[PDB]
Amino acid sequence: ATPDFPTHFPKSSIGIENELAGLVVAMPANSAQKFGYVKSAQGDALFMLTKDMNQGSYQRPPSLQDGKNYQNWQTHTVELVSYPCEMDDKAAVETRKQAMLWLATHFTTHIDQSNHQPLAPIQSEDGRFVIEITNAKHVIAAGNGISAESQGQTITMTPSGQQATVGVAAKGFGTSATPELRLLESAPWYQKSLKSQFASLTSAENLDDKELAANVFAYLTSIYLKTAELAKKFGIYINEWDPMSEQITPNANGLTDPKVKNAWEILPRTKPSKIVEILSKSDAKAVMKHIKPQLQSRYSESLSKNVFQYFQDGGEVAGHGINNATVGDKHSPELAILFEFRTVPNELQSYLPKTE
Ligand SMILES: Nc1ncnc2c1ncn2[C@@H]1O[C@H](COP(=O)(O)OP(=O)(O)NP(=O)(O)O)[C@@H](O)[C@H]1O
Ligand SMILES: [Mg+2]
Ligand SMILES: [Mg+2]
Repeated sequence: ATPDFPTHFPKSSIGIENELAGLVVAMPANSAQKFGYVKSAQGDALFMLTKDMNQGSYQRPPSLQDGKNYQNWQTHTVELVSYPCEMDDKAAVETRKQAMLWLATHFTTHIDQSNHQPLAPIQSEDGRFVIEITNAKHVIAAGNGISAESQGQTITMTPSGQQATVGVAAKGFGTSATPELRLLESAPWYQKSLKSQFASLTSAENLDDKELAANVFAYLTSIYLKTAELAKKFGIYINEWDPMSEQITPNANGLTDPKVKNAWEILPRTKPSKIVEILSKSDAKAVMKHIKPQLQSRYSESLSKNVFQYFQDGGEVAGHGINNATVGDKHSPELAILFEFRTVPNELQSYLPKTE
């Protein structure tokens, strides 16, 4: 079994995703995404081996007929998904990049001498890295996995196949305290002006934590307003809101549609309703009550009510979120909120392995 990601980090955390070029993985239909992982010889889990983009049904080449059953098997691209580490942990970041580059060289040899065969759980020649296979019911094949033989491909990685995910303490968003927080706050959807706006609205209110309430208000309002902008731009059905009722032609297959995810640029990966927990019951009520007019002064009543209710009932920005991640003290953990960089910016390029 592939170990689950660790959920707790002392400070800000980072994970990476790297889709490989030059090969496919073929597996039975409806298989689990994870088929293995690479760890250090010391035992530290570095990254998972996963199936990513469905490339069609797998057809075992006739010249490689082995009496085995490959019925209903599907071909997918391979994506290497790191186990998160601390953003300032240089050795952990570097070991992940080196282990990914080593595995690409190991894949290059595998498609040359063992094409259309599963990856074997081996140790690297230098003893640094160990492959563990959690699903033996798979094969690795060069190119698109149609031909028995490769085109002598070198297994590679590129910025177009790369993402980075940053986790920070939820209470930090809007404080601009660290370079990571400042990079996240530069997200085009984030409206820092909403912080001072909340303060003006709540002068007569005796709030338990005014600065924290203002930060949460700005973060949530920015997400709710951006969701409404995207639902209108792409014609997305949100709860009971019908884009066709506002003469908008549906133009995406929901919130999880890759082009909708790309429009966020810095994609929230945590369920928005979780942040309410960092506030007192009273402060959370004051924040929530003030969001509704922000939507209603910009969007129709129906779109405003549907976006508000969707996120209130625990709606996700773009499918299954990372909602159990924590930061700070291990004994008294605080909520961490995660963000996916759809395109890795210059500031995070050093966290990604480069073939060249
Ligand atoms: N606590 C954390 N802090 C920072 N990054 C994290 C943390 N937990 C997970 N990540 C990273 O966030 C990403 C998680 O993506 P994941 O949750 O596996 O979704 P997925 O199902 O693989 N995506 P998909 O391709 O749509 O199926 C990886 O880059 C992880 O390394
Ligand atoms: Mg992934
Ligand atoms: Mg991604």
